Amino acid sequence: PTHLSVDTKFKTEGLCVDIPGIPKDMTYRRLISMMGFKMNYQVNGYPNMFITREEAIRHVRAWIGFDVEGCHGTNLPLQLGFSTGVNLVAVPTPLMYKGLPWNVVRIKIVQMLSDTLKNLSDRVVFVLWAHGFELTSMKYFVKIGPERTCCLCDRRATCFSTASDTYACWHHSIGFDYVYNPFMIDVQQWGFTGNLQSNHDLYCQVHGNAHVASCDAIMTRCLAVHECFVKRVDWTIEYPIIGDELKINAACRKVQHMVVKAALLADKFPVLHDIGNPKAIKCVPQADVEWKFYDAQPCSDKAYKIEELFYSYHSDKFTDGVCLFWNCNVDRYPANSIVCRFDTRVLSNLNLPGCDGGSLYVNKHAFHTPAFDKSAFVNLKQLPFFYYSDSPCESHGIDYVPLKSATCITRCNLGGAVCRHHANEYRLYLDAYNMMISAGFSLWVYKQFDTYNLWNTFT
Ligand SMILES: C[C@@]1(NC(=O)C2CC2)CCS(=O)(=O)C1
Ligand SMILES: [Zn+2]
Ligand SMILES: [Zn+2]
Ligand SMILES: [Zn+2]
Repeated sequence: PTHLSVDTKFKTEGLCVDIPGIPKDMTYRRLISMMGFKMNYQVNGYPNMFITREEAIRHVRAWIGFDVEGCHGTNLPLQLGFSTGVNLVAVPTPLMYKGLPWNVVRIKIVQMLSDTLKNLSDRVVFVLWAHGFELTSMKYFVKIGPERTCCLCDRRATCFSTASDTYACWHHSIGFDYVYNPFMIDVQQWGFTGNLQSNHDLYCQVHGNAHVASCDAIMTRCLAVHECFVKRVDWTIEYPIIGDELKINAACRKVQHMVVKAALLADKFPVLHDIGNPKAIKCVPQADVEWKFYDAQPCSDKAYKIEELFYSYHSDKFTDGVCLFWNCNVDRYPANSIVCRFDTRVLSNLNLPGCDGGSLYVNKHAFHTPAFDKSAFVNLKQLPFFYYSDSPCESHGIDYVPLKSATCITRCNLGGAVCRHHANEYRLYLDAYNMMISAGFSLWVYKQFDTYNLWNTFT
């Protein structure tokens, strides 16, 4: 059992207002046929247009909410809405486009999906709250058949062109008119009571209902993300490398070691309370400090309340020394903290839109993160960039321009002239730092933190 059997039953109650008389007894095999598609007993990689919840979770980067609302059915214009915010009007003859025939609408759909998905996934998964019109509109822009490869590269084909009779992936589909072998899932099959809005609004207040198809498309995908990444969590699912994952993760480790080491050297805290990932390792193994760990898994719904993490009777005295919250999202950090907090508003191919202001950050594993909130940092200040090193000044073993910087905290810079080794290491660190910030991470520190206290750690 890897794919969804076409012989699986499909509940049709949600479809009977657009499709009156629809049989209660229905399989995906009969539904696909009713949608105007012929599967021809083909064992060529595409067993079903519909996929399981587990297959959908593995392809969350491909998710595109899709809704169709009757503007006035083959006789009336249809409003096609996508979770990208696009509304297209198709005539049978928050962006809102005027009514156009299907032969031009389908070209826009291919362009939109290709621009949205080329850097995210090798496919598309239409996320539906199926009522009928969305399923019966698919024949006007979708073509199915055996799994194919792109005409210009090795990637799987996602588009088809009637002008050239060729197939393309999302990167090579300019001018293509059909979506080829898309996938889809109907959220209504998961067992819900009530309409889309009532279920969506239970968990999210950030997506309103402006009564347009793209609003329903957005709410549908948001509800699906809530069910699959908020109420249910699975950190055993791996996701392919699509960007700077490895550089970002390595940069995160370098910056954490740098910041914690310098905070310990500058303020000499006798104890450090490391709150977060139960599999955390000491980021500064040589530090003298008493290192105490507290287990908290990544919160995917609401940020942890500091009163629940710290209180109910451990060192007990979290007020002693410093608290390290490295990606441990809390409502309000104590004043004696070192914090790394992911900013959910960041635009990147790793960061997908999420539920109730939160975002779905996908880097090796999927992590739904509660909405970024500036008020969590009221007791702290932004951590300024700096590079600190106590290593000997020695080159060992890429051409040079001498480094001049007030933030290169080294013996050579104290002495008046940055050495080649510390200049190379400073530039590498600055690159790793900028990589982590641009990925969406934000750094915060206790107000007394001052890099001026680091200069006397070389004597
Ligand atoms: C003829 C069919 N396809 C087309 O319309 C091609 C794009 C022109 C109908 C739906 S199918 O089952 O994919 C075969
Ligand atoms: Zn290609
Ligand atoms: Zn929502
Ligand atoms: Zn040096």
